Amino acid sequence: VKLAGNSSLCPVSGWAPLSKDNSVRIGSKGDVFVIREPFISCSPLECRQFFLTQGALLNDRSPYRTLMSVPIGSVPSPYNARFESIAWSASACHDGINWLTIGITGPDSGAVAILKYNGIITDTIKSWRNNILRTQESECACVNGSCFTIMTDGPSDGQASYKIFRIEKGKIIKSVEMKAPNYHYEECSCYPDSSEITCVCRDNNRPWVSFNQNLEYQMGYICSGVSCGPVNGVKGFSFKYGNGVWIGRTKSISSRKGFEMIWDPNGWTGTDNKFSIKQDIVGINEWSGYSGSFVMHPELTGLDCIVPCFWVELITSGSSISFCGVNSDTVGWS
Amino acid sequence: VKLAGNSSLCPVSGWAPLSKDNSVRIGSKGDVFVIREPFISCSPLECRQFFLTQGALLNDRSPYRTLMSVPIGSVPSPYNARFESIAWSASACHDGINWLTIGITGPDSGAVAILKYNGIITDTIKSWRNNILRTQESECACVNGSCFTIMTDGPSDGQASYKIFRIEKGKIIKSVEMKAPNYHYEECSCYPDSSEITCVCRDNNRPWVSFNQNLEYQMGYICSGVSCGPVNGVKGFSFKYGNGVWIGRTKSISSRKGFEMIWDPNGWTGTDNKFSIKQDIVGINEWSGYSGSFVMHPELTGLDCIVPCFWVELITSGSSISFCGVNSDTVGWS
Amino acid sequence: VKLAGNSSLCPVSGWAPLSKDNSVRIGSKGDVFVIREPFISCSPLECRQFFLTQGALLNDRSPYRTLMSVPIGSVPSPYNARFESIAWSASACHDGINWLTIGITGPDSGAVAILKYNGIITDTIKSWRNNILRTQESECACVNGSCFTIMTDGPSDGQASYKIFRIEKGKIIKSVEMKAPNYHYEECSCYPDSSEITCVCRDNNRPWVSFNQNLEYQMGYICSGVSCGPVNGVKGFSFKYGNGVWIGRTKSISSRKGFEMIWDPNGWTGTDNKFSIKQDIVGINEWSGYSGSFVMHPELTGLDCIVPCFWVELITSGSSISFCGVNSDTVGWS
Amino acid sequence: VKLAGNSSLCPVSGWAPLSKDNSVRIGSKGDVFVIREPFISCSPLECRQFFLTQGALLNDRSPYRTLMSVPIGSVPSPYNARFESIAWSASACHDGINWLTIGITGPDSGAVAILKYNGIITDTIKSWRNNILRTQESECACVNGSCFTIMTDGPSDGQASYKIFRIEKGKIIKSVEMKAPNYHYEECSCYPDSSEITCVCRDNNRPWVSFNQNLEYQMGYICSGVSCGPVNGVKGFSFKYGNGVWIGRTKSISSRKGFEMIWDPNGWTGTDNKFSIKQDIVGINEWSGYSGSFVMHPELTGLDCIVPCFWVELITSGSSISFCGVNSDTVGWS
Ligand SMILES: *[C@@H]1O[C@H](CO)[C@@H](O)[C@H](O)[C@H]1NC(C)=O
Ligand SMILES: *[C@@H]1O[C@H](CO)[C@@H](O)[C@H](O)[C@H]1NC(C)=O
Ligand SMILES: *[C@@H]1O[C@H](CO)[C@@H](O)[C@H](O)[C@H]1NC(C)=O
Ligand SMILES: *[C@@H]1O[C@H](CO)[C@@H](O)[C@H](O)[C@H]1NC(C)=O
Ligand SMILES: *[C@@H]1O[C@H](CO)[C@@H](O)[C@H](O)[C@H]1NC(C)=O
Ligand SMILES: *[C@@H]1O[C@H](CO)[C@@H](O)[C@H](O)[C@H]1NC(C)=O
Ligand SMILES: *[C@@H]1O[C@H](CO)[C@@H](O)[C@H](O)[C@H]1NC(C)=O
Ligand SMILES: *[C@@H]1O[C@H](CO)[C@@H](O)[C@H](O)[C@H]1NC(C)=O
Repeated sequence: VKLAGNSSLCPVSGWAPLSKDNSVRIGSKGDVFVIREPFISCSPLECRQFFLTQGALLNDRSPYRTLMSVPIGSVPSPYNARFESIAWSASACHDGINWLTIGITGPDSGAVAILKYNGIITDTIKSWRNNILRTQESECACVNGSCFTIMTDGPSDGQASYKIFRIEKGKIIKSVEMKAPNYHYEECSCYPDSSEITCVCRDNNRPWVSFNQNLEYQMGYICSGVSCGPVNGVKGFSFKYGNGVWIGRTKSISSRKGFEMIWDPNGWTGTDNKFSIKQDIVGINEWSGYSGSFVMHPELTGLDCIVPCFWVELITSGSSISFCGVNSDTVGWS
Repeated sequence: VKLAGNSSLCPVSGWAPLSKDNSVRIGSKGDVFVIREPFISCSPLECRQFFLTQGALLNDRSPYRTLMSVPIGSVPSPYNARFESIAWSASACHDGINWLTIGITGPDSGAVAILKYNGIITDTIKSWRNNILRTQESECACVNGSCFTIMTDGPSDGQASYKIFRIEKGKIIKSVEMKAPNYHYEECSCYPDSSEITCVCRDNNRPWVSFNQNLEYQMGYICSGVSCGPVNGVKGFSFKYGNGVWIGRTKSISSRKGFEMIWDPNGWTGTDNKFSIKQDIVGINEWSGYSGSFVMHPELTGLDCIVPCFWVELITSGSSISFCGVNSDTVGWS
Repeated sequence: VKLAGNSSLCPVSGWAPLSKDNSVRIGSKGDVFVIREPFISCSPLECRQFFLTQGALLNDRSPYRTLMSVPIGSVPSPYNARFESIAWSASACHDGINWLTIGITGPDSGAVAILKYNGIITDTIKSWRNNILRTQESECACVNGSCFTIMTDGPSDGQASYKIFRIEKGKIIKSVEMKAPNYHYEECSCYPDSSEITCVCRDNNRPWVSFNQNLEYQMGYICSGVSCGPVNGVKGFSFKYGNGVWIGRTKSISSRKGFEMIWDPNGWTGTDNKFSIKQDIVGINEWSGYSGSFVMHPELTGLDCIVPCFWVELITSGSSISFCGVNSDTVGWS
Repeated sequence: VKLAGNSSLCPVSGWAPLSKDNSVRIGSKGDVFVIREPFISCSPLECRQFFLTQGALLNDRSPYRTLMSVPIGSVPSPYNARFESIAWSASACHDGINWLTIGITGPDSGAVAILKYNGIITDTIKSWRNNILRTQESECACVNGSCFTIMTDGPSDGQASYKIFRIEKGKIIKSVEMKAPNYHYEECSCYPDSSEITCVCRDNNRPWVSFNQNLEYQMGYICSGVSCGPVNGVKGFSFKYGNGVWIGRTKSISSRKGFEMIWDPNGWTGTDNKFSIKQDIVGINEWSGYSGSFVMHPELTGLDCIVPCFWVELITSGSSISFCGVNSDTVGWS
């Protein structure tokens, strides 16, 4: 059954915990992979943790980096992981029928993204600008059988070319080049919402792009003080609810420490720095890191809306915690 | 197919052995988890052993405690366990369609129980009295699609608030607060019987509560000398057969050593100390520990009644043995 | 689909190799169980190797001995084995619907055989003569939904009571006590043949018993010089083809070394020591050990007859090799 | 659903990467098999890596060599491998219903190939010339329910007898002896193409044989300078596209180093040394080794043609990389 993704995003009052690997304690004696850049994606039946490896075990870009996956919450061991693809940069999602994965491998000056569908190579995209072809490093968004992704090529400290793609069963059917001067969109975190795709990216405040299934797009910055224009970096995410926005961020402004969720009822379009709700995901005394979003579709949840969820990488990579939104009572987590 | 649980409990003449992990011998060289608070629950297809971990392996409350599970009798290893939830206290059962799990995580003065259904967060209950929100640590009882649980909040040496809940597909639909002065109901072991729920709890003799699907309840103590009112502690269980009762207990009165089953034909309502049958589960020369009950429904057994079963934790935790009732000839086990 | 077992046994011209574990080399570094008394049994879908353990790993009667199993040819490791039952003596077979297992546990002077069906305890048999209740240590034979087994109780150096049982879905429905003075039937290896059960046992030459589904029985010795009456020991097997017999045996008469199959066209009823075909399974320079038979039913093979197969334990236990009959060209194995 | 294999071979413009085990880094600490002679074959649902073992783990002809398999890309560990057969030489393929495997075991002067179908022994072929019976060491080709293989018996430095077989459900139904003086066909790599079988073998330039389903055959050498007659060795492969040929080879002429694919539009029938496309699979500074082909049928890919793929063994054996053809843009791999 093909995923629809016509349903609006579910409203939430707070976030509750979903999963925690506990890999570092297990790998001190047992056999556990040293993982990097993990992300979570969900199918109609199960949620899984995808990660890039180097082939190294704990307590032991390159041609040897591969993409592997395990059931959410399981230890990423050589005896439980399922191979997906070869890549030093990768993304993945499910279209309701099978897994779609995208993996970039090859030369820095000639990288090729190999598109696989259900384990079979179906298509490839070659580096247009010949400068580190790279992708989302997160879940790709599927609406109506077709999946969408954002890919970049060029410099991480200047202006590089961006393209938005529409993929059907592993094939690229429609692509556009964005006209977005002075914008920087790396490591985009995307989710479906009422048949549209909304993405919040890393400006190396947060830029966003949104688009329809014909790849028509609009852009700007999240206006919230937590300018509607631009004001290094870390991957992150934000959810749009009308004019309100949920912004995930660290607690430190000089280091990647702590993590909190802030609800700003007018932050999408307003520039004020007022907010109503602040919940705590990670204490300021603990290291956090990169974060991103993923969703649980109605086909999986049994609900009439799309449930937003997110993950935080606790820094290679040591652990990956994740949370999902609820409309019931939840407390701050240290 | 939704579990019914209208069928009376099966009569038994004695108990026969079902399972034994043998984890300590295997973990001296291999990779085995250090487990705590195990319990057994059964679905229509399989029985599984649930346990709480700390993430530590053998021969190597907290934010890192998780609930995991393995097929009954298997070694609880990092390579075979299936993640369930995050909790320092937890319970679980199957409604005939999917798994329902309840897991309490967060602050001692602000704990939240996260209710999951088929891996998806569906609801949450927040600490009403702000004092160590805690649950059954056993199998929850499902009658007619809906599952029942007993949860407490307050002091373990005084009077705390109790609530009885009815959960449908992960949602709390009906709850009541018990009016039970001078009663103490911790770590309740519950089973379905003829559409009713019967629970025998820890008074820190044995108190019990029983209730219908509208959460109307009655209570008292097991009268058996093995008072109908009250006379520290350990989790345990007891089965009701009209006025007769099967009581599980240790052999020592000063220590948790040995284990025996005693059948008292008039013990539910009578105060005499006479019994007819005594079987031996654990020798007095061996350590025993916490115990509890679980059931095997007709949908699993092919029978016209519910088969009672129980487990004993052999003390963190080293091993978990279990037995089921039979009406055939069985001998004493040392 | 219930197994029929009406089909005669398949004729063979020689034996070809099926499986070999190679566990000793793998367990010198990895995690492998120390196994004892293995045997092979087949379901309509797969063949599996059953074994008894002590819970010990390599290169590290009792209450701790359990029955476990792995897919045929796989290493018997703690991470791949599936629990079956608790026993210091056990047998198993498949009825076409589920697994039936029989496991004897408890006191030497009060042993109970616990009958399980599809993981559920269904019945028990208690020691009639109170002397080491013990079973076949092989595959049990299923004809027409019902499975048959032979169990003994008493001395291994004198006369003990034997019983033949018919089990349906885990329940004992029909049993008989054999009147067999001066016969000794331990560790019987049984197979179905044209709706009848034929068993060749250990006399501690080879005695046999055969019976129908109403448990009517006949007995005698295999007459072959390789007397029709009696002439310590080892478990073994033999196949009946009219008046001809295939006898498995070691090559040494003073030690358990070597293994060969001998085809004697008139050996079932004749006392001569002439044979036509001798194939070699194990060289005389190698240790062999206990052996037994199992079968592959039409529901598994797609054939119109029952294919005979056998296994040899290479001596606790180090390795288990197995072979199946063919009508094509096969050579001697050293 | 029986595989058809009537569809022509898919045209390609270049090769993209599919899989890479990364076993050497994982086995330095964990439990990984020392593998030899790997090959890849695909079923309608999944692709798998088959290999021969000795039973030895990393960092620890014979009667102990077995054939085992794991999902493509997974580490070949004792805890994930699935047993197939006993052999010091073997081949395998899928007919659309089940797995067909062929395994040669026994004496150098009396070897027998045991044919298994779905785990059951169905037939055997005995050494006609009594000189190291040996097979393809690759995927066997299935067209229309029936599978084809090429087997040899005799000297590796002179003239030996060859036979072509047609196998249906594990049975040999049709075989022919080739009349091919001065030809040498060892370790043949075969693929289906438009209902015909085409094989390119090792001459210890490349000889080929092709045949129909009635086992009528034609032969010659690949004419390309990269003579139509003959001009030690290594296993390899080549794909035929009309008069054009894709030839895989190493970069060194004195050692097994590097790997490249060359497209010669007239190389099947022409003797010129001109080519149009050269892609790089392995750098000349890296060791390569044996290579071979396998295919992905329409039943697996969803396409209207057969997709060619190949593997390279990186030298016992350390790693196995594989690639599939695409018609999209792909770059050279170092
Ligand atoms: C969304 O799609 C489903 C499936 O086609 C349809 O039943 C439903 O009416 C649509 N509308 C929404 C937003 O639920
Ligand atoms: C969804 O896909 C179907 C099948 O291609 C198409 O007919 C339908 O119009 C699509 N809907 C949208 C929103 O594009
Ligand atoms: C119990 O429920 C089943 C299923 O609805 C029904 O067939 C049966 O009559 C009921 N009564 C009992 C106690 O068996
Ligand atoms: C069982 O559930 C069904 C469906 O909700 C309901 O109609 C029925 O009355 C329930 N029976 C009981 C015992 O509540
Ligand atoms: C055996 O049983 C099968 C299934 O009932 C039947 O079709 C067949 O005729 C019987 N006879 C034999 C010996 O094949
Ligand atoms: C086989 O079992 C069926 C069902 O019980 C019975 O009707 C039939 O007569 C049995 N046949 C034999 C050989 O007993
Ligand atoms: C190949 O076989 C399929 C299945 O029988 C058939 O539909 C098709 O027309 C045939 N022709 C080709 C070459 O596609
Ligand atoms: C394919 O097999 C079927 C069934 O045996 C047969 O009828 C058909 O003629 C075969 N086709 C070819 C190409 O041999």
